[PDB]
Amino acid sequence: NDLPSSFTGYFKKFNTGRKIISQEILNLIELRMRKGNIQLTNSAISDALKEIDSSVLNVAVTGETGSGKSSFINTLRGIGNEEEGAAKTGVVEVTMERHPYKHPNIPNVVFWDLPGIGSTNFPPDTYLEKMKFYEYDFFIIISATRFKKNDIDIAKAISMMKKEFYFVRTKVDSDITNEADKEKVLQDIRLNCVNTFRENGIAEPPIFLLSNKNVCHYDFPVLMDKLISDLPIYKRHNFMVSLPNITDSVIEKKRQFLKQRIWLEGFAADLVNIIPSLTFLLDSDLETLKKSMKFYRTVFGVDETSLQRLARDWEIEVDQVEAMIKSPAVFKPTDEETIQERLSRYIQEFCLANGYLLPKNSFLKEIFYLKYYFLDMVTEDAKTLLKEICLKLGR
Ligand SMILES: Nc1nc2c(ncn2[C@@H]2O[C@H](COP(=O)(O)OP(=O)(O)NP(=O)(O)O)[C@@H](O)[C@H]2O)c(=O)[nH]1
Repeated sequence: NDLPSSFTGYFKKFNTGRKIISQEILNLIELRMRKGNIQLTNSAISDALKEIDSSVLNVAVTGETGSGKSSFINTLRGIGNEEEGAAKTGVVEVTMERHPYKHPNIPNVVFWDLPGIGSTNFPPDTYLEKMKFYEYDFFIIISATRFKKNDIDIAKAISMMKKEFYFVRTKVDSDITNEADKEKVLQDIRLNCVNTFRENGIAEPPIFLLSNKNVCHYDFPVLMDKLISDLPIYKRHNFMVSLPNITDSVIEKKRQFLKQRIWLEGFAADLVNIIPSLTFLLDSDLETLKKSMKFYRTVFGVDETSLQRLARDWEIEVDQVEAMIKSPAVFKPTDEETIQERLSRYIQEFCLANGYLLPKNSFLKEIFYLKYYFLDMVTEDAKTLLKEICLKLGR
């Protein structure tokens, strides 16, 4: 009801698995706001943001040759096996070495292509030392069949390291085009695998069936969703904005994480008692806003580049695509209206639709209502295009 509750209350609308900050740290903050420690209150918030931003993710991807490591690594990086920078390493092995692949627009996220353990005379242990297992947040164990012994021995060596690991069963689509002229045809895969684990002295483990081709029609949505949950809270935000924008819910989950960061930021910069109006912009604020808009656009796959490589796929004109959404106009110069008049209208619209988000007479600075507005605009666009991207399919 008062400010301290308003601050932590904002996070109530996000279930445990989608919080960008821990409930313990949140209470420690509300606590300081109540004890009257402006030092530690702005300090706490500030460190939580620094730790959230500076988080570096390192995903190890392992498995036999042709299991699907390259395509998985590319699918998460949101790029085609052909596109520039794609992890087009079928049977590299011109070096039985570990290969790193950064995320195109979201650095801090790095996938590692690990040479199958069966391509080296290294025992389950020696292998992970050379591969530097200690450098990874989690492991993606990929298998085409129903997993081999090697896969289990790796997991065992990994769990003995307190590290996370996930069993991903790829090529399911390539196993459906052999039973058509889905149903329990999946149970099969789900069974062979479960029988392999029950064959290597381990309880039944979670398994994620999926096709790199049909990027979002199986356990893929559940996996990505699970990776985020299992990640230490502070590591969530950076890996979440990097995931592929496959479903509305994925887009939405991204907005929810980003809404939370805008909130933490607004409070860090200090609340004000003057109603937002943007009567005077300021060049430093305009530059910040321009970067925020650019970032969000990248994250939701609606930036300039992404729109270009979307027109050639529809044989339409870039400008034609841009007209389909609203995010690209915001900073598009016009003789008819100033960027100030426009931004001013944005704030007014926003606050009339959402209120000020805080108790009476307390408001975030103008720049943050704007950042929320841009966030809504950009997520809607993503859902717009994505939607149109689904009509023109192959079925
Ligand atoms: N249908 C289908 N094909 C797939 C899938 N994944 C990989 N493929 C195909 O299988 C081949 C081998 O997969 P690839 O990505 O090279 O796996 P890899 O694990 O990296 N091989 P290596 O272990 O030797 O490095 C490629 O022809 C690719 O087109 C999939 O999920 N569905």
